[PDB]
Amino acid sequence: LLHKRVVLASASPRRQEILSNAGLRFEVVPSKFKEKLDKASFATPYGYAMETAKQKALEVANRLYQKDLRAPDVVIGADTIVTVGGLILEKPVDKQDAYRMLSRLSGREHSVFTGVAIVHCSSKDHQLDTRVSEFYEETKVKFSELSEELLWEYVHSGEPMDKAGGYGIQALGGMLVESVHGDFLNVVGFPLNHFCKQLVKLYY
Amino acid sequence: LLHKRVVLASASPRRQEILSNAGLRFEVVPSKFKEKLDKASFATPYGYAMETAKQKALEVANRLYQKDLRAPDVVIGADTIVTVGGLILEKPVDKQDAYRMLSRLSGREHSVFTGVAIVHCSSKDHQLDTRVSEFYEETKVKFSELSEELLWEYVHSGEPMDKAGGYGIQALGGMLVESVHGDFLNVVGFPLNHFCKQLVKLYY
Ligand SMILES: [Cl-]
Ligand SMILES: [Cl-]
Ligand SMILES: [Cl-]
Ligand SMILES: [Cl-]
Ligand SMILES: [Cl-]
Repeated sequence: LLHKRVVLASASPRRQEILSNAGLRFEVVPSKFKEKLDKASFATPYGYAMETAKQKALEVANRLYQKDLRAPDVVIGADTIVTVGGLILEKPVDKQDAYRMLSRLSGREHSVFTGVAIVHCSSKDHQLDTRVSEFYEETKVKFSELSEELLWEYVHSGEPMDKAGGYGIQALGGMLVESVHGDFLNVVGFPLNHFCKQLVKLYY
Repeated sequence: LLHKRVVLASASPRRQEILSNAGLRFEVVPSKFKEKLDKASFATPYGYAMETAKQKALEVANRLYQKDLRAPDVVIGADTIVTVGGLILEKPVDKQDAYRMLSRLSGREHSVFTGVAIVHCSSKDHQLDTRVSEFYEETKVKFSELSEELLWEYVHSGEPMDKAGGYGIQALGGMLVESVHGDFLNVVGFPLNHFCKQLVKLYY
């Protein structure tokens, strides 16, 4: 990825921060794909997460090529979801979502999945040809038992709004999260170590 | 505890980061009790950390009291230690020492213990009277097998010098930490979740 044009198809600042801290230089182009994929159409939660990441990266890759006839070398897509009791939780639409989300997560152990799509692009015969490599990472997170008072003070904090499941593991969410089991950067929004292992296999 | 005077008996920036982000208003008064306790005098590594956290907070309490003869209401002390194969790792003494702790932790799993002492004070009868609550938190951490040029470049960073085991969690772009099993903020240096639950048992 040394001399290649890397595009990250997500406006999530925590994702950019993770990849910026790792040394990766990239362009930020948020995707216009809106995640209305039928969740019931997938066998596993991480299947829905990986396919969503694929579609977000492909929409960005095609929009860019259609705009100025240049194929970006790599487009990276990602989608972070939360599963508790088999149900899929994404980012809240408001607070009545965020509160009921944290209401469901209170006192249980849930799974965080991030599906990642690495899209290699090239242009051939006036068409954008794409090679997609998908992977996911799972991290188990355990919430403490949360009173409806602290549930509400955290709902209100503005924190839950653009986080999967309506919470983070830094800042105010540390009063909610009791333990983390697995890759913690996966919970923030990006599985960095798995992402690195996927690069060396795609090249060596 | 919403109208009291709170003091953090530690100079670690991450420790004040975690509690400031939680909404706690407090003063930072570094303790001048040095972590010189006899390890062989304890049965467990967490007993050592808790007592070390205890004396460090008790030193600040006495120092604040002898200066003003009015007690700070609550003094918080903490001591983070790392154990790998039974050996206790604390803050390193120079760059080659931190280099050594990283290469022993490289590629394998270790334990992170943070003992915390909450010292309730009162100065009503013209004397410092204390009542201390001790607890600890354990998190298992696994490191990647990272290259050596990278570990010494992390050592010449100055980053390992103020941290137990010679590492922060953002070490090497977030690539050093492979996985986490237990409280996440415990690895950063303060078990915030356990700390808030310890406050509710002290008051209600
Ligand atoms: Cl499903
Ligand atoms: Cl896991
Ligand atoms: Cl709690
Ligand atoms: Cl002991
Ligand atoms: Cl011991």
